[PDB]
Amino acid sequence: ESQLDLRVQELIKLICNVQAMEEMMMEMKYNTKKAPLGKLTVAQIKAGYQSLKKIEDCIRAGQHGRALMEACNEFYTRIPHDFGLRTPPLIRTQKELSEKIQLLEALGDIEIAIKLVKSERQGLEHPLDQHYRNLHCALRPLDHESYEFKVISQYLQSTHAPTHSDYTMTLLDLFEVEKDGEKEAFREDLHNRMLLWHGSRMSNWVGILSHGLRIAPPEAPITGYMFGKGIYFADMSSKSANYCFASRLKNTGLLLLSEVALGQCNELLEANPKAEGLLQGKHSTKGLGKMAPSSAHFVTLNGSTVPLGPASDTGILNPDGYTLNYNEYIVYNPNQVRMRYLLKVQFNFLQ
Ligand SMILES: CCC(CC)N1CCN(C(=O)c2cc(Cn3c(=O)[nH]c(=O)c4ccccc43)ccc2F)CC1=O
Repeated sequence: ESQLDLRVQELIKLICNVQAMEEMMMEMKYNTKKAPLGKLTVAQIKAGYQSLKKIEDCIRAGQHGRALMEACNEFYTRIPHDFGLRTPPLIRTQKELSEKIQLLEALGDIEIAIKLVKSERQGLEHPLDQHYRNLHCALRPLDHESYEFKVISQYLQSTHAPTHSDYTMTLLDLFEVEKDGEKEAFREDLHNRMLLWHGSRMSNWVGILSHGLRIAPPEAPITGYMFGKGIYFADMSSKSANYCFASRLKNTGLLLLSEVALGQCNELLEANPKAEGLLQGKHSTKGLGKMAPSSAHFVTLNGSTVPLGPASDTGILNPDGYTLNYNEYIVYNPNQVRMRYLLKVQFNFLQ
């Protein structure tokens, strides 16, 4: 009938596509036929998180053996995987837990997406306008010659990590973001307000937009989060772009630039999942990397420090294989976040 800007319809179309959701889950080896995503419940997702913590309990307590296999057997029962020919493998490292956490994470935002897309069937509203309404989050496109588009494009290209050399990033569209209740709840008076990157999977963008960026649930095992249950940001565009998991086939992603009020940072050299306890007054955790932009080449876009620049070495040591190659910012309270811009990104793979 009558809708909205053609670039926003293309955004709503991309993120409300459940067919692509049904595929991303099979690439994570989730049996979508045994448990259709339509009949997804927060109770089953909670139950899977609990079983992951059970699995963690056996790992951290050295109780391998059967107690581990009994927990994986429970998790694999309530969260149906599809490896086809072989027995589903055990989960014996934090990498496997942190991978199952993403499955559950994505499986959570798919519940939110299907719930939202299954909402009002109003005859006086084109379907892409109902979804946009149920999002409760403004998405207004910016001119390609606008002040914001120019600095954000430089932010993307100037902070593409040298070690992420398999793709190039091309800004297809820039939307201004405003989630209802985010400005009014923001710690707008805290210092070190920075425009940082965050990237996630496609299925999660109805979640992050309608519900904001969120603290991990209580039922999740804390060993899957290298710095605690917080909202993770990067100052390197490609570091967040990697987390979009853009495919050679599906080479489109969404990057989010948010205002992050960090305040005083509790800078850590090596990951520590109990990092929130080490705050003790400080307002954020800064994962120190060996390569990052420099304070000289920074600018300020509409109130916030934009960490521009080519980026170089930081002098950061702790001789150990977990020396972050690039910096990592964590906040443990959604009030320190204000979603501000959204980028439609085209990944041009080079291999
Ligand atoms: C519970 C709801 C779901 C909804 C999707 N969720 C997930 C948790 N979460 C995070 O921020 C989070 C992200 C990562 C990985 N990581 C990423 O993915 N993108 C990035 O740019 C990024 C940049 C630097 C470092 C890590 C990054 C790890 C742990 C986290 F806690 C907020 C949230 O709301």
